[PDB]
Amino acid sequence: EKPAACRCSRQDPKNRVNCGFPGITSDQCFTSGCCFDSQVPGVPWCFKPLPAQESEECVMQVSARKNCGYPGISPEDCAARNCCFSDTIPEVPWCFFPMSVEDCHY
Repeated sequence: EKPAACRCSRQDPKNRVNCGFPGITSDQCFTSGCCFDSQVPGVPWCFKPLPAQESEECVMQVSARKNCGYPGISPEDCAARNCCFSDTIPEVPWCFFPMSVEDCHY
């Protein structure tokens, strides 16, 4: 397995949750469909990803979607000349800015 780097590196500042085991390495953590950072000492190094779209372009939790477009806009038209459009989760900004990074890692 292997999701992405933004799904690990750009995870969350303290999730108090893990998706691996104490003493892991990484690959084995990235092969279990889980992510691994460790960057944060003490907290859970091995955790889960942060998917939010069928395309590794959005990626973001209910809060990282800022709020590009409007909750009144629709699909197609959104991505038309707006930003990401993940309505998968109602009650949030579907039209949000793109990760616009790529400086993520494992």
